[PDB]
Amino acid sequence: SVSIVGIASRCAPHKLGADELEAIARRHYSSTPSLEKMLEINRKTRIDHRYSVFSSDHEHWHRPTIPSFSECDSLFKEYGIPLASAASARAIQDWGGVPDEITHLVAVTCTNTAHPGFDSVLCRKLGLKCNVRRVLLHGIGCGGGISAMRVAHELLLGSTQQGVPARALIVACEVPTVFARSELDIMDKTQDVNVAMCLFGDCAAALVLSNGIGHKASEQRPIWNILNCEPTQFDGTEDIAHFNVHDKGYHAIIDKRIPQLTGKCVPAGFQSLISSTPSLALEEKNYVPSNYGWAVHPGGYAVLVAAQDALGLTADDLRASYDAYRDGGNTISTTIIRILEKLRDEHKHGSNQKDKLVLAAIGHGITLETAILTRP
Amino acid sequence: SVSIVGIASRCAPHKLGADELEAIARRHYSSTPSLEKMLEINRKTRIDHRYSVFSSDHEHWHRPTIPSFSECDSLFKEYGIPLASAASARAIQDWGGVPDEITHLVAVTCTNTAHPGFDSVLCRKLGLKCNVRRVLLHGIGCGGGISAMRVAHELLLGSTQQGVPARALIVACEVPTVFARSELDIMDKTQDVNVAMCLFGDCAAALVLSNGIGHKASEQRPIWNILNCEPTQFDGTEDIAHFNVHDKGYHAIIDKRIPQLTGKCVPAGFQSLISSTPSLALEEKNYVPSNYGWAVHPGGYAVLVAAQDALGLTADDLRASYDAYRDGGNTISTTIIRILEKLRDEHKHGSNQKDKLVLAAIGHGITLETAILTRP
Ligand SMILES: CC(C)(COP(=O)(O)OP(=O)(O)OC[C@H]1O[C@@H](n2cnc3c(N)ncnc32)[C@H](O)[C@@H]1OP(=O)(O)O)[C@@H](O)C(=O)NCCC(=O)NCCS
Ligand SMILES: CC(C)(COP(=O)(O)OP(=O)(O)OC[C@H]1O[C@@H](n2cnc3c(N)ncnc32)[C@H](O)[C@@H]1OP(=O)(O)O)[C@@H](O)C(=O)NCCC(=O)NCCS
Repeated sequence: SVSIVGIASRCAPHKLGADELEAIARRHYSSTPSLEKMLEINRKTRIDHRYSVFSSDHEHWHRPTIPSFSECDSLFKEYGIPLASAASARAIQDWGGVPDEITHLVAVTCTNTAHPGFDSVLCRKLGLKCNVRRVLLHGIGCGGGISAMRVAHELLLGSTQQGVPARALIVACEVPTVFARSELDIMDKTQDVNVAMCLFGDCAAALVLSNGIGHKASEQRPIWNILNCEPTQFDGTEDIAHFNVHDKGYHAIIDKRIPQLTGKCVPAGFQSLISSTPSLALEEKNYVPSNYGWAVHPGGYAVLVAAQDALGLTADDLRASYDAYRDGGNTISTTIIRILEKLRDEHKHGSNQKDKLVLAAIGHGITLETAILTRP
Repeated sequence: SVSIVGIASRCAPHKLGADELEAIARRHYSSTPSLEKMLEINRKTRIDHRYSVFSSDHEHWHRPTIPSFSECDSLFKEYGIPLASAASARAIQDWGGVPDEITHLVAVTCTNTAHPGFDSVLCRKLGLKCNVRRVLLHGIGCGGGISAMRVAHELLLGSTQQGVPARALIVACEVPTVFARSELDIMDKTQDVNVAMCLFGDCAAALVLSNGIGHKASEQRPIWNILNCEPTQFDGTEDIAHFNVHDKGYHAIIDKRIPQLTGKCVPAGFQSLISSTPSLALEEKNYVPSNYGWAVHPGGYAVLVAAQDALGLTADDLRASYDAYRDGGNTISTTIIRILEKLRDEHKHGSNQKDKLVLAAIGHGITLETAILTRP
């Protein structure tokens, strides 16, 4: 089996509560209908705390000009990469192995574009071996954590086929608040309310996966085994979510139809996942969502609610997903790892969890990424 | 074994010769020393033909303003994606299988950033199945073709581990001429000569790979088997090559030290590759470059020469690499596939080639990507 053997996450350090966002908005823009509507919505997201790499007194929030794309890149390098290094180091510490033994690095972000990519820098910071096998995923957004898991899972199975040890570091790093000034400016000029301003926060998170070959005493035993992962792209959904490039960074388009789409896509993806899993596809009970633990990427509050109802679950089933959302908001590709961390921590402290766990996240496409994890 | 079973490429249709580039440059810029130096270098690259998606009368070459990043994205969608669709379709045609049986898609570009990424569009254009397993690689540049091969190779071994059929479509798509207007403008303003203006052309290319499981009569037999792929990142080389984001796209920095670095990195990477290949690592003869066929990404004319001399090879050994460079220039992640295509075509027409073939490409990092292919 391929197993998860290390987990860690690191939210940015500075709170970006509703009062903080309002202060930023009103500092730079006079009252307009879109500004007032955004601020009203901002207080109703049911997010208690979001985090930014930028403190309230940082020039990012006070400067009169919108950051150039080059500045946005430099800010990601300055603030995002250290967050990623820390999360990665901590996941390697959780694993217990040595950086030298990492054979694969699978990285993901949708808040930076660079050549070389941030994964290259991370190899140096962490002291990974010169022949570590890197993949930097692009284009997927909120689907990215599970996507990285899917990719790493199969790469590790490939090493199992060769009979050699493999250990993958998965690293997700997102600094969406870098683009907050640009988004505010676009909202003011167009008067199109952009709820991205209300939902997103900064975070990095990491996993270590193992193919179980060449296990050493220093290594943590499997936390979960990864049984199967399956993506689905849905026709007729292209316009639903976009993160489009422009002169001052990326601009988010978040269609109001996402929660309703979620309610239809998630159960369809679940059925498809189970159907594609030979060890489970034949028994009828395996097609009942309540027979599994669940972790759902919280694209927004209404996304959790839509998934919850459509799958026949309770809010308590998704407690860890609501908790992650409430304390950190939507941190894009990192959120699913934050939720896994919460679930792991609860189990350590005595919680009763089911033996199978389903991960699900809606990403650009529209794509649904899923995975099934099992208790060892 | 994992095998290559389909190959195709498609350069853009419009020639961008020395006269054409000079016409474009002088149309928008009065003479300066850096302009004259660039144009002088341009006629010495030993590239006979480069191609652009933009014809001589296209507004891209006549507009008085520099394209915004949003326009650059739209242009890639308008011109790049069709190029990728055509190359992909042709590779699938070469393979002979059904688009529905493609299990994995591994895509790469360094001339577009989008959410969803261009791979998502390609799935729809080609009619790939809803659960096709996509990866869009980022951050690697000229290393990208071999990088995609490395990733696809391991993913397919992962399916072999599971005992199921796997067929990967690899697609590389590069439209660097989209950024030519921005690059010209930066060169005028800074007076920093940018040889990127002289080297790069537009192209898409594709491979189909198979893990050999569930082989159908309709499918082409292995062209090459992929034995092993090995990347190396070299410390102390970070600033040697960068493709950095800014308001109007990406800007290339091409250090004069690249050919010198190539001459050191390639033999080192070759030795590492063989050392890491169990079926070859023991015999002394296997560490001699002349005992293999070679395909080297032509970063520029001087890069080919540096690799040739350092490996003890002749220009004739690298004939297909020089040929690809001469007719198409540096097409970034697609060039290595163009060379494989040339080598396939020559062999089909009766040429004598060696049993083993090494692919090598210098990419951002600085990274060297390598692969060893064998005749079935
Ligand atoms: C934003 C959100 C937290 C608001 O929660 P709520 O107040 O319970 O939701 P409501 O249905 O009451 O919406 C309240 C207001 O928000 C607006 N709103 C909701 N989603 C919106 C979107 N995507 N864009 C613009 N406005 C939106 C509604 O139009 C409504 O405006 P009104 O008061 O003028 O009628 C909730 O709608 C949500 O979680 N949406 C999903 C966000 C999403 O798609 N996330 C994925 C990002 S990739
Ligand atoms: C550009 C190139 C084709 C020129 O070929 P050449 O004329 O045989 O090479 P030379 O050494 O005679 O160089 C001629 C001029 O080009 C200039 N030049 C070469 N490489 C350069 C670079 N990367 N940046 C700026 N100028 C460069 C030299 O300084 C020299 O200028 P000078 O005539 O004022 O002295 C060749 O240098 C080359 O292939 N370089 C490598 C390109 C590269 O790094 N590719 C990777 C892109 S990722």
